[PDB]
Amino acid sequence: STAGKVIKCKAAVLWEEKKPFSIEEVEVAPPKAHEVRIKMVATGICRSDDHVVSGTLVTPLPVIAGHEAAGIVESIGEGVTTVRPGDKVIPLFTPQCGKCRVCKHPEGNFCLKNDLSMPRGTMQDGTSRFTCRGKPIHHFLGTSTFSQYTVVDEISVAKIDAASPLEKVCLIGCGFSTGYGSAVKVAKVTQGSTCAVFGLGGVGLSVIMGCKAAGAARIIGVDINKDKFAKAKEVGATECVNPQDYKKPIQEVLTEMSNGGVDFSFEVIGRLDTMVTALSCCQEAYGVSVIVGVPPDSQNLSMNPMLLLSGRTWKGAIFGGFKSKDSVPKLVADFMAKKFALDPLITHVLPFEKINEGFDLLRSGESIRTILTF
Amino acid sequence: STAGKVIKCKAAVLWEEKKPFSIEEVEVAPPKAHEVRIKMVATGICRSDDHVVSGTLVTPLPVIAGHEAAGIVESIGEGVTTVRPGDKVIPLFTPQCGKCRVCKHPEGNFCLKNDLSMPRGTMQDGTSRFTCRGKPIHHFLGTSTFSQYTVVDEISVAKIDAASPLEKVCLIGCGFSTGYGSAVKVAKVTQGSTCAVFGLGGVGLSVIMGCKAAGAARIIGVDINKDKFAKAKEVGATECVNPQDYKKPIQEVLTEMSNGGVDFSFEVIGRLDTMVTALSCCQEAYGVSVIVGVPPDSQNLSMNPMLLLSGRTWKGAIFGGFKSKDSVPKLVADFMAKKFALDPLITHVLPFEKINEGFDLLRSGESIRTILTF
Ligand SMILES: c1ccc(-c2ccccn2)nc1
Ligand SMILES: c1ccc(-c2ccccn2)nc1
Ligand SMILES: [Zn+2]
Ligand SMILES: [Zn+2]
Ligand SMILES: [Zn+2]
Ligand SMILES: [Zn+2]
Repeated sequence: STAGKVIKCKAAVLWEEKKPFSIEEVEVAPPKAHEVRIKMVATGICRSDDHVVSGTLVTPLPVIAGHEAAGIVESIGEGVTTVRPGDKVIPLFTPQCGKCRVCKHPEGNFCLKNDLSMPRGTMQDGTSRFTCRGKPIHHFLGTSTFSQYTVVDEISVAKIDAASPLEKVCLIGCGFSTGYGSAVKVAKVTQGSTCAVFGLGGVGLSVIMGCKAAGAARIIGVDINKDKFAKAKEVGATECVNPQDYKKPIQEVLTEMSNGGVDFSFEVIGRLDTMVTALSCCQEAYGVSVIVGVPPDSQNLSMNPMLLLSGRTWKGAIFGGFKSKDSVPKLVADFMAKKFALDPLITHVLPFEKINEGFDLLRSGESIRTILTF
Repeated sequence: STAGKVIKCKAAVLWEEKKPFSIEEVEVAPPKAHEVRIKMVATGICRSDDHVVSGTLVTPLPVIAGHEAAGIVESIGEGVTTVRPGDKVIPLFTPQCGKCRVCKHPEGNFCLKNDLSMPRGTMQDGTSRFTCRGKPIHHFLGTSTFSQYTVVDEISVAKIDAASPLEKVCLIGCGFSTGYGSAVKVAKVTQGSTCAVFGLGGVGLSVIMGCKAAGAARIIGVDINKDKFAKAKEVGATECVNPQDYKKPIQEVLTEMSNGGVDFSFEVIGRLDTMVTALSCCQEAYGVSVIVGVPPDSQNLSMNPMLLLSGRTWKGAIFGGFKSKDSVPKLVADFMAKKFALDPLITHVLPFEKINEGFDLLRSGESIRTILTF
């Protein structure tokens, strides 16, 4: 009934850097071949969406940002085979074309069809489905979820359980999957292991959850904010450490605590000093450190390569290591089968029109995750 | 007949830093409990032995250095079960006590009984078996192979094929195993893969050999010295690249050459810039870079953590990843079963008394490996 026609709707457009989002009436073109138009039901606010505002995640402006979300398919273009009008879906900010050597690779997930490396802010065909009073508006990571309606390429969407609570499983579009995958997939945490998690916001809590699912015996939470500790223990942390309580460097504290270094450490805050710290506190011979967050305006870090020469392994990933379209549905299936709870991560829920408020909660540190509802 | 008594023999003592070795008459005490006295048959000259001379590998002086070697057991102390008078043996500069959590760990090989981390320059019991005119002389890495005779702890020795040519299989004590393991064990090079090897001295040639054994489809040799290229191709390299031939940075050249990055890269030269280069030239999503050499007087390197956030894996090891006592005999068995040739690495052979000459060949770059014969 709206199929094949322009939809007039509201979206949160960022017209310029360092400005609040403007709720604007926009037009959303019908989906072309192999494109999918989605009515949004919920979208989380992620740190990476704010990097667009700060200018640190360089991408074309004006933009409709947002990339952690869920909704319902409104319609499909020619040749779409993987979703149908009515399906519950999660947009995939990391695509899975299934053809490139990354998608072919049994370990790789950073599909070369991504728009993160060298952002164009378009659909795969190099155009935009968005206008604001006839002006073109750029897409973001092929998702653009801060809109009542969006069009994504088929390679950027996954069909999920028709019975999922979208207001919750939207977290699987970024924050949860990223954390949880870091443990379960990238690091491959083993049973009886000792883990250390640097940063206890939403993505850190999700690492803790993955470490617990993997059967870690000790999960050491590390953050300078004490108030973060209760929820960390509530989701699986055995102990919590505030570095400001100590007179010695924190990697020494953690090495002592773990009788000569942890099995797996995770940097989830995105700071250069804590990255090196995290690597050092893991056991010199067989320790693994995983880099989860970054600052997209990153300087270089400075590290001593002897930390690696003893036998350490240092690594990062995007989207928790997960091949996106393959994994998103099983993660929802797991939630549905109650293998893990998402409610501990949701601290604030706001209507979409109060997006700017939600970003204030994010910028201030007062929320773990704000979910916006359409 | 010498069992249980002091042996008077010659050794190459370094009395002070930055000095030539002095061939001195020394006394070698009989082995105590769980110690093994070995008559040396051959010893290679390694870059790490020279780091002792430069003062960059800090270890107590005066010292008898050397750690890549083979010989014949002269006698055994009380309770030695793993070798017997007459056995052909390789001293293990990385021990395998078999008890510590590293030796227990299915991936780790840097046994915590090592004397590399915080060198004491003793036997495990904290004493020395060496005197020079009654002055005590320090051990080195529990091996001290620049001596006609040495005493090692049982955890620092492995019994090998009674039919091995010791003049060749001595390379398995460091240089070969380190290179070969880096490919086969640490990186786990896969079939059809594209590999890049930065540095084509002895340890680099050994990486090439491991990559070929693993079934790599492309092995790209990288060195600034053209003269090194023939022997690289002779042992398995498909192509060779001199960065001085190019007008653009070498990681760009290698990324282009490999259609968007190599599967596995290896830094074998020990330079901070080439370490970062090596990591960058591997494929962003599933690339692995392995650090093989170091400079023990190392500054920090400077790198951008975004290189890891895409999906790269960065790692180092000691002794090629190999659990030493477990692996040394099978590596000799493999040589004996002709699964790989060691003669391509041996460019110079000298009597032990011309040790200083051999180090000159090493310092100058004129040899790939000098073997000293007793
Ligand atoms: C934690 C860490 C990273 C990211 C991320 C990176 C790129 C694009 C979008 N989100 N999100 C949460
Ligand atoms: C290549 C790279 C490293 C080493 C090494 C390191 C520590 C002690 C001894 N040898 N040898 C050859
Ligand atoms: Zn792909
Ligand atoms: Zn995100
Ligand atoms: Zn051990
Ligand atoms: Zn060596």
